[PDB]
Amino acid sequence: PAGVKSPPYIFSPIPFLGHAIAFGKSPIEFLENAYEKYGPVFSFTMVGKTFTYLLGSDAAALLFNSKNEDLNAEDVYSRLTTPVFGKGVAYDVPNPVFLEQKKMLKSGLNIAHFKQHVSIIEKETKEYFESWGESGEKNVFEALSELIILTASHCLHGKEIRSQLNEKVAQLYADLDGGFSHAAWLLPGWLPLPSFRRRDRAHREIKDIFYKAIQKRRQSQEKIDDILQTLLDATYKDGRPLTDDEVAGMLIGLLLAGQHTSSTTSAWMGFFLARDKTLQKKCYLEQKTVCGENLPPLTYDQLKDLNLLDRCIKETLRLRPPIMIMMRMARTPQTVAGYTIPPGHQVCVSPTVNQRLKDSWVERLDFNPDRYLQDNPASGEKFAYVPFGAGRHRCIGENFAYVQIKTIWSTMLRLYEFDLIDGYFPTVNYTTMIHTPENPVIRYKRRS
Amino acid sequence: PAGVKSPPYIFSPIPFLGHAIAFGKSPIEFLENAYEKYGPVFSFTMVGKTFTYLLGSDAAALLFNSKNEDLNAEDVYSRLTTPVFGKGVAYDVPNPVFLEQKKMLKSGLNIAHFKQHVSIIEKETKEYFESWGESGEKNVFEALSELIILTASHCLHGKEIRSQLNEKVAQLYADLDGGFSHAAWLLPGWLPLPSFRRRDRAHREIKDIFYKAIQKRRQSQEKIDDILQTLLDATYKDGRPLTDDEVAGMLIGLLLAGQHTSSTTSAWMGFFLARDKTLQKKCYLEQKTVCGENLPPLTYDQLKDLNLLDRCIKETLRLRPPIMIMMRMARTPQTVAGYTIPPGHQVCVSPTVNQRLKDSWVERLDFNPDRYLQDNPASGEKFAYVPFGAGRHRCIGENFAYVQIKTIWSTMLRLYEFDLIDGYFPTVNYTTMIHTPENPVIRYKRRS
Ligand SMILES: OC[C@H]1O[C@@H]2O[C@H]3[C@H](O)[C@@H](O)[C@@H](O[C@H]4[C@H](O)[C@@H](O)[C@@H](O[C@H]5[C@H](O)[C@@H](O)[C@@H](O[C@H]6[C@H](O)[C@@H](O)[C@@H](O[C@H]7[C@H](O)[C@@H](O)[C@@H](O[C@H]8[C@H](O)[C@@H](O)[C@@H](O[C@H]1[C@H](O)[C@H]2O)O[C@@H]8CO)O[C@@H]7CO)O[C@@H]6CO)O[C@@H]5CO)O[C@@H]4CO)O[C@@H]3CO
Ligand code: HEM
Ligand code: HEM
Repeated sequence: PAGVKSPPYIFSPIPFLGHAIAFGKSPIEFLENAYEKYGPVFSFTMVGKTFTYLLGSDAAALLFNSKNEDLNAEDVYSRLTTPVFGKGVAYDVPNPVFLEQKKMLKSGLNIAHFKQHVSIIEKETKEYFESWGESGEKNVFEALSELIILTASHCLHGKEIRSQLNEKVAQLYADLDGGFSHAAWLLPGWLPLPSFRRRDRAHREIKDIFYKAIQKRRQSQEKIDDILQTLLDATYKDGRPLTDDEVAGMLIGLLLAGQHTSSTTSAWMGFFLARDKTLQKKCYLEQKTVCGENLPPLTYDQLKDLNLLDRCIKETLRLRPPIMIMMRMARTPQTVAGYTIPPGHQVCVSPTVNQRLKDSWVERLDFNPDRYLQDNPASGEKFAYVPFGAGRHRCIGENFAYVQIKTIWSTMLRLYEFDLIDGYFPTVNYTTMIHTPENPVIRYKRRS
Repeated sequence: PAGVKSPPYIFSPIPFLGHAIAFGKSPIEFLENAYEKYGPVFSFTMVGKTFTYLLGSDAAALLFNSKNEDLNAEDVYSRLTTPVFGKGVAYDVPNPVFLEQKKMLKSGLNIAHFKQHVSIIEKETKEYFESWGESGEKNVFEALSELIILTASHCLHGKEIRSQLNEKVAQLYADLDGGFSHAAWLLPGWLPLPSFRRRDRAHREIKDIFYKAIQKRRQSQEKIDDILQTLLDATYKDGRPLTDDEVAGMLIGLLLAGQHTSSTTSAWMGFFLARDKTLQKKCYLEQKTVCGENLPPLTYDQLKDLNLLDRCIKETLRLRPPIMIMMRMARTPQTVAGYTIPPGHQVCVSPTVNQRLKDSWVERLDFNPDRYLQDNPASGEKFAYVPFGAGRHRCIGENFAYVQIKTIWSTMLRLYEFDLIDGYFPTVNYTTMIHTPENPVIRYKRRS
């Protein structure tokens, strides 16, 4: 015991902003260079706050094993940066409660339901891309996100709600999250802020569609077995059932939480595959090898066996995780790689950086889905590959994501063959709140 | 292994000087406050250089056990700050050689010679203070240093040289060291500096008195057994004898090295004793108890048994060591209390601070020579009480010092009884190069 034995602090010559600019410009590069000079654990200032980063699996442990009362999640957010769910749900309530609601939702996303989803997803994907004609050059990112709002609406909300979803309602979801929770690092909690009228309005409006549908279901009670159901049935350790709000709130939250994350990932995979033409063909041939030369309507059980397409996703998520930082506020001193983190610091982990770390991953920057066949830190280490989180803090909708993407990409990979427009592989765009692919226009043509 | 894992660095708002002012104003206080905030090992800037301090016995170890090629002694000095010896001796030569010359000198300061000294010292002390009359108020510091130049000249140089020492020659010794080596911390090596004409002159002049006397001895070779002799006889692991210069150089060096150190200490003890009147009387009664009621001419063997007077010195040296910093330059990385000291840093230890450390010494700031009877860090720990240095780096003339002081103080304690002028206990004066007692005028009267 001595006093100051905290992690090395990187100084900035810019009094308040600190490193906010360098980080804002290119965070992964920033964080890598920092690792090289200061090791696995270090502090620095951005926009008045002190951040302490945990790099590599060993140190990343502290966050992944933490309890929300030592390393706090709600503390990280502003009225603006709070992830959108609803009143009385998620960040609007105490953690223990939020945890319970995630439980309820998790039990909703099960093998039973997934089986129903696969065919819905495939039908939607099939119908959507019909409008793409025989060939052309179009924005896959924009397509994929326009689609995923349909597919995920259907699977997670049920056909009553999905039927009500015209492009006027789709437009309202766009209003809902401008992606702000990804920007929490930049905007500190203390800033004065006006009401976000556009958001609060669309929420009110969308929430109202849910009331109308929670109505219809609670009346005629037939054989409908969807996520919506699971929820209505569910109750707390209370015994108390979910109010109508809670139901809509956590369902809206759920769709959003998965919306951008998925389209990012989907588009990126699309380009990786379009760049390595061999690999693309290969998991197209695996479509026949596994599913059968005639290409039947898709099933959940085939998905379990599309092992290349599975590694292509896994590998996409390694090089392009849609959630770049996981972030918690120190409320009680913590010990990591020798150091003590004083309460006050925002403790952070970067999926992107851990998954790319120069002394763990061979060929760090390479899109090689075969790497998971040899040895790798994915299995080798506890927390080197953590795109969905890890320990106590893992994404509830991990599995649905794999269902949704795999289906969509299969279906897509069937209808079309893809490649880059002029050898142009899309560059990362840090300028959107959630990192998007720069100019994601893709060339496609009918497959044979 | 990570890169930056050096001791905590204390920042200063003054670009070059850094802490030179705060330290210059009151170094012990500075260093204590630093220990409280940063622990036993910490860095800071003074006058362009980086100093790393080792506080407490555990860390102080690194310096005391070091080798001059890892932690360098010559690197610490300027042409100005170099301790004065002579050409071809001490800092003017490589360390191994200097070490050999210290050896030669150490074997000179032995039990045989000490026995001769005691009576010389006592005679000198007796003769000197005769001019003080029956009572008055006079400067003991000025007296003690005027005297010690006589006593130590006699003992260390021999009566040939001591006879030549009139106040014109005494004045030349004053010219020799203005005490500058104590200021090394303040004046860095890189400064442009003119020749120190006054010094170089007095050295030349004093050195010349030595030639005349090395002459006389090397001629008629009779029964004279003094330190001077030991030297002339001595030779290196070479077999090579000491040149005439080397002899004068190391003898001059020797006298100076002990000159100020001793008078500081003597004066301080004088005031400690003058403030605690009980204690003074007590070791005056111990003068009879041990030496005999009639008070014979003093002998070496009685000195060995004046155990209170011995602890009063020991205790004086604890609270007022004349050498405040021991200082070495890192030439190869070193490890202390977890940390790595990069080559470049001036690694430092403070006798004063170690000997006062708040969590080792009970009653830290108290003049209580009895503390060495109970438990204490003096014996308790390896390097808590290190006024003469320790490990490989210990003062060769430690013993002679105890002889000289003990004798002088005995003799003094006999002739007179002392006390403070108006309850005024002299305050430390950091403004002289070597820390002196502020306004060291003392009241004395004949003893009975
Ligand atoms: O003890 C303090 C400090 O010690 C640790 O820092 C270590 C670090 O790991 C190493 O890198 C190295 O430090 C060197 C550093 O790397 C070099 O860059 C350089 O540092 C210079 C800066 O680059 C430069 O910007 C400038 O600093 C100015 C600041 O920009 C400016 O903000 C202000 O300083 C005040 C600060 O505003 C404020 O933060 C406050 O600082 C305290 C911190 O809150 C706190 O983190 C801690 O700092 C530790 C740190 O945790 C360790 O990692 O205590 C701080 C007080 O010490 O107060 C400041 C008031 O001055 O203005 C300054 C200019 O004065 O200059 C510096 C250097 O001149 O050089 C560094 C060494 O030369 O080693 C250390 C080992 O301790
Ligand atoms: C595209 C791949 C996805 C990735 C990489 C991803 C990543 C993450 C991460 C890192 C977390 C935070 C874990 C924590 O700190 O507790 C998280 C939380 C969450 N995920 Fe995902 N996710 C993805 C898709 C989805 C999908 C499809 C859904 C919906 C079915 C979903 C629903 C949620 C919800 C409700 C949370 C909690 C939200 C919060 O606490 O703010 N995710 N996700
Ligand atoms: C009054 C009490 C004294 C104290 C507290 C004291 C303290 C010290 C210290 C701390 C050192 C440095 C040790 C090292 O780093 O190697 C030293 C060196 C030395 N001492 Fe003393 N000393 C005292 C008296 C004397 C006396 C009386 C003599 C002469 C007989 C003497 C001769 C020397 C010499 C020649 C050196 C080496 C000088 C150098 O390396 O610069 N000292 N002393």
